[PDB]
Amino acid sequence: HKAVELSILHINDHHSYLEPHETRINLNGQQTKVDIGGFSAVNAKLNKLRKKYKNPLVLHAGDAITGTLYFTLFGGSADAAVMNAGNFHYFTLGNHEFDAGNEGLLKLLEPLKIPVLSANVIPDKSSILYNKWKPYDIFTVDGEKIAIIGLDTVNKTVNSSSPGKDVKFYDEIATAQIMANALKQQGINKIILLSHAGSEKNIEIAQKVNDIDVIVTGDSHYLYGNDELRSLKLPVIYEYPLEFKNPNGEPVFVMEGWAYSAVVGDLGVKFSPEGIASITRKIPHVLMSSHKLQVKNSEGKWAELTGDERKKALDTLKSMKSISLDDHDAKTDKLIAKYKSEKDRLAQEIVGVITGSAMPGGSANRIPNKAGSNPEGSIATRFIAETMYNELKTVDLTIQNAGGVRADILPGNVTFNDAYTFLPFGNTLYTYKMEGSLVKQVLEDAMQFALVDGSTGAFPYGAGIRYEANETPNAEGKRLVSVEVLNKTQQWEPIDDNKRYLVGTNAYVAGGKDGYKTFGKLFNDPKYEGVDTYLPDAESFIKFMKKHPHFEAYTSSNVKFN
Amino acid sequence: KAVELSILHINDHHSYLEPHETRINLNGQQTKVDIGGFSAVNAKLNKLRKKYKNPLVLHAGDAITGTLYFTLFGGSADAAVMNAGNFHYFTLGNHEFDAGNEGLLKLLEPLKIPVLSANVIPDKSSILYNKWKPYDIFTVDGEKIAIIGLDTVNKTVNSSSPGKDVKFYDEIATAQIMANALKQQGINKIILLSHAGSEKNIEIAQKVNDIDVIVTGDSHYLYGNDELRSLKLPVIYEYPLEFKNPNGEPVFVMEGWAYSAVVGDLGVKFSPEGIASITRKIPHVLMSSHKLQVKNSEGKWAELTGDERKKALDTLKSMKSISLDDHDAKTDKLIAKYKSEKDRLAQEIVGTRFIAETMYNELKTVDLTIQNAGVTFNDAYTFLPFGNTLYTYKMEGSLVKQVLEDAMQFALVDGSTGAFPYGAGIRYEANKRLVSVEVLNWEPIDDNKRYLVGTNAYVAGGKDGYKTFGKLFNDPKYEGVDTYLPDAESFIKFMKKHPHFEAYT
Ligand SMILES: Nc1ncnc2c1ncn2[C@@H]1O[C@H](COP(=O)(O)CP(=O)(O)O)[C@@H](O)[C@H]1O
Ligand SMILES: Nc1ncnc2c1ncn2[C@@H]1O[C@H](COP(=O)(O)CP(=O)(O)O)[C@@H](O)[C@H]1O
Ligand SMILES: [Zn+2]
Ligand SMILES: [Zn+2]
Ligand SMILES: [Zn+2]
Ligand SMILES: [Zn+2]
Repeated sequence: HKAVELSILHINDHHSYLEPHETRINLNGQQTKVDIGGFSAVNAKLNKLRKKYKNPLVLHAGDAITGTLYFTLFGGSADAAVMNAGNFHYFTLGNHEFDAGNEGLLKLLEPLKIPVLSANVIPDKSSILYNKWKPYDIFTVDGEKIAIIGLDTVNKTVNSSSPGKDVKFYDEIATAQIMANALKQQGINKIILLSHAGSEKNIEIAQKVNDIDVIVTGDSHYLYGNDELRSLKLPVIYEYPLEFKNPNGEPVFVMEGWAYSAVVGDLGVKFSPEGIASITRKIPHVLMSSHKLQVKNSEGKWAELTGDERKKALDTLKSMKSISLDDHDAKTDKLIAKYKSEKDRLAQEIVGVITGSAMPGGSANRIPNKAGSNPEGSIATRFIAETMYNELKTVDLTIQNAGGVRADILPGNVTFNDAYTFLPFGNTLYTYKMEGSLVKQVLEDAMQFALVDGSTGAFPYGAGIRYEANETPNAEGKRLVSVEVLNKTQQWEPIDDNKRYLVGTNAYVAGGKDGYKTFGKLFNDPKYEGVDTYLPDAESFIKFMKKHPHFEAYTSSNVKFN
Repeated sequence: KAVELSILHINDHHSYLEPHETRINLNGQQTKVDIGGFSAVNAKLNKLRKKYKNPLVLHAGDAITGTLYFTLFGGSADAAVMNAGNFHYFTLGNHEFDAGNEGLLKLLEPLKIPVLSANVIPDKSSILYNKWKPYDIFTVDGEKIAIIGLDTVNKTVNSSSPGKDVKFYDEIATAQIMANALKQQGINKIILLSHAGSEKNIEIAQKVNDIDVIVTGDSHYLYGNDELRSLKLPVIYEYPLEFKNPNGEPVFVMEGWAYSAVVGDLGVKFSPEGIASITRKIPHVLMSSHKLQVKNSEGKWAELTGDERKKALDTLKSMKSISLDDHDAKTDKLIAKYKSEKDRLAQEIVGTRFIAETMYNELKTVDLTIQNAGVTFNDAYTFLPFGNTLYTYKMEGSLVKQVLEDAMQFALVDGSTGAFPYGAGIRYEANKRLVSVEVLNWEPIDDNKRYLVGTNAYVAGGKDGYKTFGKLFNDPKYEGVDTYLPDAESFIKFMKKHPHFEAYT
């Protein structure tokens, strides 16, 4: 065994953020709007750093895809192209990789030339994903063997993404230890884990599992930082590398690179002959533009700095080692110019007009009456539900999960791109015939998942149904105070547990995802006459808008949540 | 390349160096015969491996605990006879930990057989560190073949004594992850040597891919055939079982009974693509030709004579799955040495409610034990002639009272007074005959609380009128398990831990 030094460069969770995005910092004492990220800055910085450092190891810790129109419109081909241009050594699968099913994942993997690793996600032989990735790789540096293992988060993928049933998932901690243990007898004492299990689970692995030296993290989107970054009031969660001792007393380093192509992590690691890691360099590079520097003027208006105030702002950023200004890569610039111009072209198309008041939607408004939300919660989800109700003509009632609607819906023109921003998942519409008591329970299941067990995106809003609920469950464990269904006489009347209703919803929750346990029990059980309408979600919405000139926005969500 | 493998395996010999007696149905008559013993095991292994191409010789775990050969030699006798058999691989079972990490080391030090276990992983500062590997790879006619070791988890952690510095991982997850990782080393032929038990190994076969053969230990099941069924041996399954994994590939699962009684013998052909097919399947029951006892008309077990004996032997000699009078010189010599040593020091000094206390003393986890009415090492075996093992159920206090009611009923009304129950960690008065029942943490019993209850294997079955046990038996909700801890050893431990022990009043 010999000692070796590695230069780890990594990103994670870029989520199809190919362009820079806006963030706020505290610079020279003032809240300042700047632009950060974009894949051009990422590839440029990776290219420069890798050429400067010995033994570069370039990693992407997962969730390359989903989150912007660059995914929705181009099905992952845009992301594959920019990642190829980055010449990453390895990519691990995240949870959102499965958001569009095995088919969706395949469309990313076909054009991707980066080796893919995932040890706890294993496709059956009949899967279209069979032989598309390996559990680990071994590469050699200066004579010595180093192993790298891939790992994915399980529950969030299985419960809230859409992996095919022919893809099997295994416990994160056990997989990490079994993999690492097996690698030892191949003469290996230097082991990297490229893990989308999230910071919480990766920290648990560092504390409970032996033989793993560095855990490059994805899924939690945490900025790991330093005093420089803290001085700018960036959202620093942890120091960049956390250092733990495993049960054998060996150091384990854990780190993430924020998200949305904002950061390139830069960790220089020295391994002793016996495989004990130590840190030689540690820099989270925040990728920032120098072009946007806006501060509120004396009137309260965001205005670009000018004159010497601007010079001072720029000069301060230049003085920081963890800030990287105006990186850009020509090859990546061209790729992004191509897709961006096609995206802009598509947005030229107006599909309709909404009048009136803005309809709150997106993450912050998923649950009514919470901090960050508003008293009605996701009116935009109620609106989408009304849209499904109308185009499913014969239905008594529709339910849509708040996570299925990705933004506020504002008055004015609605573009083709807006439709695919609100509804990016490509679900078809689905219907069941089910009794009133079952409708009540599916609402309970969804709220339990949204409020306790899983994702806020589960929170349910409906059309032709309205309800009141409390955060705090009561005696018999229930949250529902009352539910009413619209008599299609046009009068609202209490739901009765024993009548059979035709219920419309999207195919995602229809399969039991997002904790819609009842729906999942009904699925593939003739007794409930489930039917895939094959009507695509966004296409159906565009049709709705074309058939409803000047649609008046809703001002309530059909949910009263205490 | 296609290759042919000849698997030869035993499991759960549990320190049975000597043959032991069993009862078979031979020519229509209940016949006592001697089976097993490690001389016969090694002899049959030596002969078979000489005969077959590409032999792989395997021990599926629980080498130790069960007889005085363990109590007195602490595993060195076992290592010696195993070394003499030249096994290719040994996997750890649950009883390997019955005397803690230090006790396992007494087995592992003299043992020369490579040890495998993928889901039992010691920390660096464990005295067990680097004493075994998770897997091995061997070459046959150019092809790589992998073998993975595996142990049962909950049973070992809960009922044995692995050190806190030994970490256990899920059986199914470990099997899939190990097999998945081996694929990219160019391996499509994988053997799983697993003490996870037939039930778990059968679940693995149907839920895990890339594993072709699962050589089993822990359940002590006889896998046999029609020959063996005609002898009324306790054949649970056909040798071997065959399943399809999720990829549709064949998986073969087999066990070799227990207590050195059987050498399993499976010829397996692997296609170039690593798909297994069976070319030979024979569970060899190791039997003596010397003991053939049948009850005479006066009710006494007596050796067969004349033509009756000749026909009994002719039937046995005609069975492919019966192997008569195998014995190996090297192993004989070793067993002779240990046996005279054993007879000598089984005379040395070690230290119904009382027997109940020995059982309670065995497992730290039991809340109470019950035992029906019916110092030196020999002083323990003399006392306890039925050869019961400790059996446990997880059951409601109300069911505990009912078994007590059942037991007394049967002793008081249905005649058999051997049924009258006494216990440790529980006490009662009975004038429902039960007036009060108490359990120690002495509190009144709680009908709603679930107690881990231990008893002898006989009564656990539903006998002596223990109806409630009978209904819990093999009824999966009550977590019934035969621990395979002998009643005689329980007594002996009771005297050891209480070397100087003042007597109950
Ligand atoms: N096919 C689909 N249809 C509807 N909603 C979906 C969906 N796939 C994922 N989601 C929603 O997306 C949520 C998960 O992502 P979150 O939006 O909470 C995290 P992130 O996308 O902002 O990184 C799920 O709980 C679910 O509500
Ligand atoms: N394997 C076993 N374990 C515990 N007790 C057993 C047993 N086999 C038989 N017995 C006990 O022996 C009783 C019957 O034996 P006998 O009654 O002929 C002798 P005894 O009771 O007069 O001494 C049974 O009812 C039962 O209590
Ligand atoms: Zn993410
Ligand atoms: Zn993620
Ligand atoms: Zn056993
Ligand atoms: Zn066992």
